[PDB]
Amino acid sequence: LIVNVINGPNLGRLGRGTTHDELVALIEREAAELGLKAVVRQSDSEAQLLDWIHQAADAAEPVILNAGGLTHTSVALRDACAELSAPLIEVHISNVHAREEFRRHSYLSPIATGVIVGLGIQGYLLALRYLAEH
Amino acid sequence: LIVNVINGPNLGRLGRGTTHDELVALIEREAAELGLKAVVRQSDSEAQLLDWIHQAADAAEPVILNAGGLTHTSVALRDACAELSAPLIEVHISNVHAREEFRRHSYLSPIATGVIVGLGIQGYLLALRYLAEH
Amino acid sequence: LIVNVINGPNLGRLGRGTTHDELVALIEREAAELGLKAVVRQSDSEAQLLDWIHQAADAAEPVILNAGGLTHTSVALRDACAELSAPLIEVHISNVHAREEFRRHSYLSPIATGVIVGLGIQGYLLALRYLAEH
Amino acid sequence: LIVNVINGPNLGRLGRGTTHDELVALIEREAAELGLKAVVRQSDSEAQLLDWIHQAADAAEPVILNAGGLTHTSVALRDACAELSAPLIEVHISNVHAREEFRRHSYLSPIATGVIVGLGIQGYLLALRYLAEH
Amino acid sequence: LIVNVINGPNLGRLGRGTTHDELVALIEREAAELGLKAVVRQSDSEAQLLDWIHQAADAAEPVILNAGGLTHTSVALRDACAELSAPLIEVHISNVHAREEFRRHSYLSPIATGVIVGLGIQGYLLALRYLAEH
Amino acid sequence: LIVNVINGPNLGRLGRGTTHDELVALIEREAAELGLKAVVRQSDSEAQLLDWIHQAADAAEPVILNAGGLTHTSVALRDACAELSAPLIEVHISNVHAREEFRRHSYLSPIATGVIVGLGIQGYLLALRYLAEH
Amino acid sequence: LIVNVINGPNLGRLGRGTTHDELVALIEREAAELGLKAVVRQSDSEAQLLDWIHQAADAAEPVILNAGGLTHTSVALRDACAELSAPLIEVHISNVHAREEFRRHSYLSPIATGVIVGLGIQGYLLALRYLAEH
Amino acid sequence: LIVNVINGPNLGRLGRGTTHDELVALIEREAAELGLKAVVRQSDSEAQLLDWIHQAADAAEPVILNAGGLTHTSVALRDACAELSAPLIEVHISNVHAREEFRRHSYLSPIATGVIVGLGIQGYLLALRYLAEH
Amino acid sequence: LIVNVINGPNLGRLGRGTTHDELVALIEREAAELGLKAVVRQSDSEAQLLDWIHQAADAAEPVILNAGGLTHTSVALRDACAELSAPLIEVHISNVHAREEFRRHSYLSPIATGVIVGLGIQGYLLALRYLAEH
Amino acid sequence: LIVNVINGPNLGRLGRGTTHDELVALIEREAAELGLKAVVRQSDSEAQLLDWIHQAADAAEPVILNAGGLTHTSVALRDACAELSAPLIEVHISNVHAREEFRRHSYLSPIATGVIVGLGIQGYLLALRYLAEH
Amino acid sequence: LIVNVINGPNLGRLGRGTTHDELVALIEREAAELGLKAVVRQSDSEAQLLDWIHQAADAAEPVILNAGGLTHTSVALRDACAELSAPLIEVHISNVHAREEFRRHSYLSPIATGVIVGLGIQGYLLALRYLAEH
Amino acid sequence: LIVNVINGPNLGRLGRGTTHDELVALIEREAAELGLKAVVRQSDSEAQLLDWIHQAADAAEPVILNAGGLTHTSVALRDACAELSAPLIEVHISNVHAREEFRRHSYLSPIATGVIVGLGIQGYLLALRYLAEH
Ligand SMILES: CC1(C)C(=O)[C@@H](O)[C@H](O)C[C@]1(O)C(=O)O
Ligand SMILES: CC1(C)C(=O)[C@@H](O)[C@H](O)C[C@]1(O)C(=O)O
Ligand SMILES: CC1(C)C(=O)[C@@H](O)[C@H](O)C[C@]1(O)C(=O)O
Ligand SMILES: CC1(C)C(=O)[C@@H](O)[C@H](O)C[C@]1(O)C(=O)O
Ligand SMILES: CC1(C)C(=O)[C@@H](O)[C@H](O)C[C@]1(O)C(=O)O
Ligand SMILES: CC1(C)C(=O)[C@@H](O)[C@H](O)C[C@]1(O)C(=O)O
Ligand SMILES: CC1(C)C(=O)[C@@H](O)[C@H](O)C[C@]1(O)C(=O)O
Ligand SMILES: CC1(C)C(=O)[C@@H](O)[C@H](O)C[C@]1(O)C(=O)O
Ligand SMILES: CC1(C)C(=O)[C@@H](O)[C@H](O)C[C@]1(O)C(=O)O
Ligand SMILES: CC1(C)C(=O)[C@@H](O)[C@H](O)C[C@]1(O)C(=O)O
Ligand SMILES: CC1(C)C(=O)[C@@H](O)[C@H](O)C[C@]1(O)C(=O)O
Ligand SMILES: CC1(C)C(=O)[C@@H](O)[C@H](O)C[C@]1(O)C(=O)O
Ligand code: NA
Ligand code: NA
Ligand code: NA
Ligand code: NA
Ligand code: NA
Ligand code: NA
Ligand code: NA
Ligand code: NA
Ligand code: NA
Ligand code: NA
Ligand code: NA
Ligand code: NA
Ligand code: NA
Ligand code: NA
Ligand code: NA
Ligand code: NA
Ligand code: NA
Ligand code: NA
Ligand code: NA
Ligand code: NA
Ligand code: NA
Ligand code: NA
Ligand code: NA
Ligand code: NA
Ligand code: NA
Ligand code: NA
Ligand code: NA
Ligand code: NA
Ligand code: NA
Ligand code: NA
Ligand code: NA
Ligand code: NA
Ligand code: NA
Ligand code: NA
Ligand code: NA
Ligand code: NA
Repeated sequence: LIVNVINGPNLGRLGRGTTHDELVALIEREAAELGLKAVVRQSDSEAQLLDWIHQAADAAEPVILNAGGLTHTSVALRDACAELSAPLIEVHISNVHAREEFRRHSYLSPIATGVIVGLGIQGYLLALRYLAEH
Repeated sequence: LIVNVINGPNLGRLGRGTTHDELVALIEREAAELGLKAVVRQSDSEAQLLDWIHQAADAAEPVILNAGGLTHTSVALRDACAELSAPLIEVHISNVHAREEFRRHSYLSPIATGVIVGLGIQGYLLALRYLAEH
Repeated sequence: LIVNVINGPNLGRLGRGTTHDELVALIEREAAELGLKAVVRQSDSEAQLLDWIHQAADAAEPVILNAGGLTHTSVALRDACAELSAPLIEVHISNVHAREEFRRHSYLSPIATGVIVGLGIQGYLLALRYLAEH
Repeated sequence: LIVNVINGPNLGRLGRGTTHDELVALIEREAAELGLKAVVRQSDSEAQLLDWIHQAADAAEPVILNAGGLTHTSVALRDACAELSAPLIEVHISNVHAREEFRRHSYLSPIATGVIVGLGIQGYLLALRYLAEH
Repeated sequence: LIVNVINGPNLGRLGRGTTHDELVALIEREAAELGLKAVVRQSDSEAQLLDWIHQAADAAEPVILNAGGLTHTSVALRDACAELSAPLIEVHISNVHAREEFRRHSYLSPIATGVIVGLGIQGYLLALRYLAEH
Repeated sequence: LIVNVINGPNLGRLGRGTTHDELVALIEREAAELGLKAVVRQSDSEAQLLDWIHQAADAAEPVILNAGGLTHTSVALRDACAELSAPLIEVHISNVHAREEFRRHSYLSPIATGVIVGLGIQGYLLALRYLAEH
Repeated sequence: LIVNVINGPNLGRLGRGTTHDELVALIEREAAELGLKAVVRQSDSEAQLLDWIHQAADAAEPVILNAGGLTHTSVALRDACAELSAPLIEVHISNVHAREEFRRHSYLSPIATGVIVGLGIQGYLLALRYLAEH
Repeated sequence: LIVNVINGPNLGRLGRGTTHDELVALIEREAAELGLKAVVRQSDSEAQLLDWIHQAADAAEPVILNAGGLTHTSVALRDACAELSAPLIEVHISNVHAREEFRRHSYLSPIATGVIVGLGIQGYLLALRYLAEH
Repeated sequence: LIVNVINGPNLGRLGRGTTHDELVALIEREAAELGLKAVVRQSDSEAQLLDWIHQAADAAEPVILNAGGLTHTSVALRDACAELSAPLIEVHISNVHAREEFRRHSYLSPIATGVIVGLGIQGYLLALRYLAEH
Repeated sequence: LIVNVINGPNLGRLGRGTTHDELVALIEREAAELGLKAVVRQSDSEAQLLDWIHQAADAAEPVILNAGGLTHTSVALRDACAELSAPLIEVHISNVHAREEFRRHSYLSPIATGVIVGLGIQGYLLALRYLAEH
Repeated sequence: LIVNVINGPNLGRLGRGTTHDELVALIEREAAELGLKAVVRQSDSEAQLLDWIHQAADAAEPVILNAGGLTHTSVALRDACAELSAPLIEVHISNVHAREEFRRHSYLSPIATGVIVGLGIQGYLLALRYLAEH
Repeated sequence: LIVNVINGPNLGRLGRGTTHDELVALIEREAAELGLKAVVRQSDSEAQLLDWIHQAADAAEPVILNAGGLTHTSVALRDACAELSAPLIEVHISNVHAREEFRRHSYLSPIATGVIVGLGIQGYLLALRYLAEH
C-alpha cells in the first residue's frame, strides 16, 4: 500500500524541465492508478534523510531513493538503508555511467533490491510499478 | 512500434523459475498491451549478437539488451551498440552490485540510454514501458 | 572529571539488544564508579557533532567518539577532532576489520589517542576506565 | 556589485590569529574599497551551504567558497556549485598541497573559475579583487 | 579462568619506561583482581608463537595477542589464530594509525574478536577486563 | 622590493589574447604601483630556469613561478625551489583542475607558499599584491 | 563413469611435441585403465564451449577444462561453469605463473574444485585420476 | 608474395566514407602495384579470425591485422598471433590514444612487428608497402 | 628415486579429517607403489624449511612443497627454492582461489615446475605420480 | 610541400646499422620522389625541440616527430605540439610495446594525427607518404 | 672499533664463486687493515638476526646488514634496526633494481644510514671503509 | 685508468658543508691515490649530461653518475646510459629512501652496475675504489 519516495540533496532544484512539485504530482497520480499511496519527500540534509529511512524501517515500508550526491559518498545513509526490510529501489534521473568516473560508484547499490538509472523521471514511475507487482 | 530484446550468453539457461520461453511469452504479451511488437532473440555467440545489433542500427529500432557476461568484457559489443540511433536500455536480472566486484563494471552502460538491474524479469517489462512512453 | 561520549549517525537505532538509552545508563553508572561524570550525546547531524567537539576543545575535556559512518568519510569531523587537547578515544561496537574493505579506513584514527573496536558496548566502558587512570 | 563569501565547516573556529568576525570585517572593508558589497556567511551544515549556493545561482551572483573539509568529500556541494553562472573562486587559507595526500584532491576545483591556496586570509581579498576587475 | 597473553618480536625490548618483566607483573596483578590467571609469554620466533597459539586452540583458552611486526606480515600467524574458539583480542601499545601506512593493515584484525590500539600498556589490562565480563 | 617573475616552457607563445611582452608590461606597471620592482624572465630551457632560481635563492628574493609543463614533471626544479628562503608563489593561467588528470599534480605546490590557478594573467598581479602586503 | 575433457581456443594447435589427436588417445587410454569413459572435445568458439558445459551441467558430469586464453578473459564461461554440480578441474599445460602477469588471473579458478598447472599434458591424466578416486 | 589482411568485429560496418568493399578494392590495387597478392578477409567471429591466423602461421605468410575491439580484450587472439613466423602489422584506422583509456592497451602490440594507428585506411596501404620492402 | 615432501607452518595441525601422521602414511604407501622413496617432513620454522630445501638442492632431489602461509609472504623461501635443479611441485590442499584475495598470490609458483591446488590431500599423491613418470 | 622531421634525444647516436646522416639522406631522397621538401633536424635539447615545433606551428607545416625518451616524460613537448594545425605523425623506430611498461605510455600520442612504431627507419618514409597523399 | 656484519637467510649458500667462509676471511682482513674488528655472523632464522641486532643496539655498535629476502618482507627486522644508535649500512650483493619489481622495495632502507647494492662482495668492504672514516 | 664522474642538476649548489669545487679536489686526490685519473663534470642541462655520457660510451670509460632530480624523471638519460659498456655506478649523497616516495624510484638503477646512497660525499670515493679493484 504505502511507498516512500525520498529525494536527497539538490533534487529540489529540478527544472531550474520537470520541477520537483511536478514530479510529486506525477508520482502521486501514478501511485493512485496502481492502487498505492506515495509519500514523496525531499531534503538537502543527510540527517533528515536518515530520519525518513529510519521511519520506513520501523514501518516496513518500501523506499524509492534518489540520494543525489550522497549516493557516492555517504556510508551513514547506506547503514540506515541496510535496516530496511521491504524493498529499496535506487533511482537516478541521469545516466551516471556516462558522466565522471566517481559517479559510477554507489554505496547504496549493493544493499538495494535494484537500481534504475538514466530513464529520467520515468525511473520513479517504473519503480512504483515494480513495487505494485511485488 | 518494433522493439528488439536481445539476450546474450547463458540466458537460454534461465530457470534451470522463469524459463527463456516463458520470458519471451511475457514480453510479447506486455508489448502487445503497450501497442508495440517485441522481437526477442537469444544467443551464446558474440558474432550473432553483433549481427542483431547491426540490424537494429540499420533499422533505427530500439534495443533492450542483457548481454550476460559480455557486459563486463566485450569492447566489440560496445562498438556495435554505439552505432544505435534509437534508445538502448541495458537490463540485468540480478543486482550486479551485490555480487563480485568485476560485475560492477559495464562496457555498455556509458553508451546506453539507461540501465535497469536487480528487478528480475520485470526489468524487461519496465524497459518496454519506458520505450512505449518515449 | 568530565568525559564526553559522542555518538554519531544511526547510533540512536541501537537495539532495533542494548538500546541507546540503556547504553547511556550503563555509561553513567560506570562513570560514577570511576569518579567521573559522563555526558553522553547522540546525533545524526554532522553539524551538531562538530558543535559538541568544538565545545570539548574549548573546555579541554576528553572525548570518546563513535562517529558511525562518518568515521570513514568526514574530513570535517577529523579537522574538529584535531583541535582537542585532551584525549580522544575512537570506539566502534563492531569489528570493522571483519566487514567491507571501506570500513577498514578511518579519518579519525590517526588523530585519536587510541582506538577500540569489536568489543561491543563494553568498548565505551573500557575507554572510560582508560581515562580514569589517565 | 554583490559577492557572496561562503565559509564551510570549522571556519567559525578561525583564530582559536584572525577570528571569523575579524575576517568578515576585513572582507567588508576591502569590498567597499573595490566598489563591491560582500555578503559573508559561515556554516558547519552542508544543507545550509547548499541553500546559500542555490540562492547565488538564482541571483547570478559570484561566490568565493572555502568549503573546509567538504572540499575533499562532498559531491552534493559540487553539484550545487555546478549550477552557478557567475564566477566561483575556491579559497583555502592553508597550502593543502603541503599536508596529507587526501587534501590534494578537491571535488570543487574542476568546476571553479579558479583556486587560491596557501595565501592565508589574503586569499579572500585577492579573490575579491579578481571579481572587481572581472 | 585462564587467559594467555602472547607478545611477539621485539616486545622483550620494552622500556629499553615499562619493561617486559614489569608488564608481566602488572598483568598478573590485574588478572588476580579479576579472578583470572594470566599466562604471559614473549618470543621473537614465529614458530614459538605458533606453538603457543596451537596450545590455546587445543585448550579453548582466550588469547590477548600483540604480534609486533608480524601483525602486518604473517599469514601463518593468521591461520593459527583462525583456529581459536575462545576470544582473540589484538593489542598494540602504539597507535599504528598515526605511523607509516604499512602499519595500518593487520592480517589479524579480521579474525580477532576485537582490537585495542594506542592505549599503551593499559590496553592489555583493558583486554583482560573484557574477558572477565565475557 | 625586488620580485622575480619566472615563466617556463611555452609561455613565450602566450597570445599566439595577451602576449608575453604585454604581460611583462602589465606586471611592471602593477609592481611600480605597489612600490616593488618586478624582474620578469621567460625560458624554454630547464637549465636556465634553474639558474634564475639559484640566483633568487642567493639574493633571498621572492619568486612568482609559472613553470608550464615542468610543473608536472621536474624534480630538478622542485629541488632548486626548495632552497628559496623568501616566498614562492606558483601561478597557472588556466585552471589545471578542469583539464587532464596529469595536470592536477604539481611537484612545486608542496614547497610553494601558495598557489593561484585559473585566474588568467591576473593571477600574476594578485601574487604581486600578496608579496607587497607580506 | 563419464568425464568430459573440454579444450578451448588454440588447443587444436598442440604440437605445431604432442598433438591434440595424440592427447585424445592418451586420455582415452588412461580413462579406460581407471574404469572411466573420457569424452574429449576441442573448440576455438566460446559459444561451442558454453554448449558443452551446459550439457555437462544437465547430465551432472564432471569436467576437466583447459579454456586457453578464455581462462583470463571470459565471464560468460565462468557463469556456465558455475552451474556444474559435479567437479570441475581447471588444467593448464604451461605454468601460467612463470609467464606474463595477465596469465596469473583466472575467472575460472574460484569456481573450480581445483587447478593443475605446469605439469604438461600429464595434468589431464592426473585430473582423471582425481576424479576416479572421487 | 602473398599478404593476408584480416579485419575483425564491426569492420564490415565501415562507411555506415569508405566501405569495406571499397577498402578491399583499394588494398588489392595497391598490392598489385607493389608486386604482392593481398587476401583480405573480415569476420565478427573470434573463432573465424583464429582459423585465418592459424592458416597464415602454417603458410608462413605475413599478416596485417585490425582486430577491432578484440585488440583490447582477447588473449586467445594474441596466443594465435604469437605463432606467426612472418611479420605481423597491427593497424587501427582511428587514433586509439585520443579516445577512452581502455583503447590505449593492446594484447597484440607486444607480439606485433609494428603498429600503425590513426592514419585512416591509408594505414593498411602503408603496412603493405612495409612488407613489400621487407 | 628419492622425493622430498616438505610441509610448512600449521600443516602439523591437519585434521584438528586426515591427520599429518596419516598423510605421511598415505604418501609413503603411494611412493612405494610407484617405486619411489618419500621423505616427508613438516616444520613451523622458516629456517628449518630453508635447511631442508638447501639439502634437496645439494642432492639434486625433487621437492613437493606445501609452504602454508609462507607461500604468500616469504621471499627467503623463494630464493632457496630457486636453487633446486630437480623439479619443484607446489601443492595446496584448499583451493586458494576461492578464498581471500591475498591467497591468490604465491612467491613460489613462478619458480615451481607446476602447481596443484584444491584437490585435497590427493594433490600430494598426484604430484608423486608426476615425478615417477618424469 | 615542406615537411619537418624532428628527432629528439639520443637519435644522433643511431647506428653506433643506419646512421643519423644516412637517415637524413634516405628521407630527403624519398621526399623528393613524393614531390615534398623534407627538413630533418635532431637535438638532445628539449628547448631546441620546442623552438622547432613553435616554428612549424607558425608556418602551418606538418611534423614527423620521434621525441625519443621525451615521448614518455615531457608535458612541455605535448603542449607545444598541441599548437600545430597541420598533421603531426609520431614515429618510433622500435616497437615500444615489446619493451618496458613505461615505454607504452606517450604524452604525444593523444595529440598526434597518428603513430607508427616498430617499422624501423621505414616508419619515417611511410609517414612522408601519408603526408604526400594528405 | 667493533663492527658487526650480519647476513640473513640463504647467505650461507654463497658460492654454491666466493663462499661465506671466504667472505668472512676477506672482511676480517680488510677490517684489520682499517684498524677495526669485524664480527661476521650469518643465520637463516629471523629470531637469531633480531637477537644480534638487539645486542648491537645495546652496545652502540655499527651494523652492516644484508638481510637477504627479509629485506623485502620483515617489519620485525625494521623495528629492531630502528633501535640502533650507531650507523646501519644495508648491503646487497646483486643489483636488486635489475631483478623482479618486488626486490625494489626494502623495509630497511628508510631507517639505514645508507645502502650499497650491486657491487658484489666488495660492497661489504666499502661499507667497512665508510665506517672507518666515520 | 680514466673514470668520469658526472653530476647533474643542482649539484653545483653543494654546500650553499662541502662545495662542488671541494668535491672535485677530494675526488681527484683519491683517484691519484688509487692510480686512476678522475674527470669530474657538472651540469644543470640534460643535453650536456647526455653528451658527456655519449663520449664515455664511445671511449668505453666507466662513469660514476649522480643525476640529481633527473634520476627520477629522465628516460632520455637512461637510454644514453644503457649504451655504456664499462661500469656505471649511480651515487646519491642523501638516503633517497628516507625522503618522499617519488625519490625511491630511479630510471637509472636497473641499468647501473650498482648504486650507493646515503653515504654522503664518501659515496663517490667508494665508487672510485670499486672501479680501481675492477
Ligand atoms: C543528478 C543527481 C540528482 C545527482 O545529484 C548526482 O550527484 C548523481 O550523481 C545523479 C543524480 O542523483 C541523478 O541523476 O538522479
Ligand atoms: C546473471 C547474468 C544473466 C549474467 O550472465 C552475468 O554475467 C551478469 O553479471 C548479470 C546477468 O546479465 C543478469 O543478472 O542479467
Ligand atoms: C556500526 C557502526 C555504528 C557504524 O555506523 C558503521 O558505519 C561503522 O563502520 C561501525 C560502527 O561505528 C560501530 O560498529 O560502532
Ligand atoms: C583548514 C581548512 C579550513 C579546512 O577545513 C581543511 O579541511 C581544508 O583541507 C583546508 C582549509 O579549507 C583551508 O586551509 O582553508
Ligand atoms: C611497536 C609494536 C610493538 C611493533 O612491534 C610494531 O611492529 C607494530 O606496528 C606496533 C606494535 O605491535 C605496538 O605498538 O604494540
Ligand atoms: C598552460 C600552461 C602555461 C602550461 O604550460 C601547462 O603545461 C600547465 O599545465 C598549465 C600552464 O602552466 C598555465 O595554465 O599557466
Ligand atoms: C598455453 C594455453 C593453452 C593458453 O592458451 C594460454 O592462453 C593460457 O594462458 C595457458 C594455456 O591454457 C595452457 O598452458 O594450457
Ligand atoms: C574503431 C576500431 C575498428 C574498433 O573496432 C575499435 O574497437 C578499436 O579500439 C579501434 C579500431 O580497431 C580502429 O580504429 O581501427
Ligand atoms: C591452508 C594452507 C595449509 C595454508 O596454510 C594457507 O596459508 C594457504 O593459503 C593454503 C594452504 O597451504 C593449503 O590449502 O594447503
Ligand atoms: C629508442 C628510441 C629512439 C628512444 O629513444 C626511446 O626512449 C623510445 O622509447 C623509443 C625510441 O624513440 C624509438 O624506438 O624510436
Ligand atoms: C640475493 C640476496 C642475498 C637475497 O637473498 C635476495 O632476497 C635479495 O633480494 C638480494 C640479496 O640480499 C643480495 O643480492 O645480497
Ligand atoms: C639531493 C640530490 C643531489 C638530488 O638532486 C635529488 O633530486 C635526489 O633525489 C638525491 C640527490 O641526487 C642526492 O642525494 O645526491
Ligand atoms: Na510513510
Ligand atoms: Na560498495
Ligand atoms: Na522520463
Ligand atoms: Na527487428
Ligand atoms: Na567504460
Ligand atoms: Na521480476
Ligand atoms: Na561537557
Ligand atoms: Na587518514
Ligand atoms: Na560488550
Ligand atoms: Na547575496
Ligand atoms: Na574531481
Ligand atoms: Na594572509
Ligand atoms: Na595456558
Ligand atoms: Na586482511
Ligand atoms: Na598505558
Ligand atoms: Na633579480
Ligand atoms: Na609532490
Ligand atoms: Na585575467
Ligand atoms: Na558427455
Ligand atoms: Na575472479
Ligand atoms: Na607431461
Ligand atoms: Na592466404
Ligand atoms: Na600486454
Ligand atoms: Na586514410
Ligand atoms: Na632426502
Ligand atoms: Na611473484
Ligand atoms: Na583428496
Ligand atoms: Na621548416
Ligand atoms: Na596522455
Ligand atoms: Na626499416
Ligand atoms: Na659484537
Ligand atoms: Na618502507
Ligand atoms: Na665484488
Ligand atoms: Na673522459
Ligand atoms: Na625502471
Ligand atoms: Na661522507
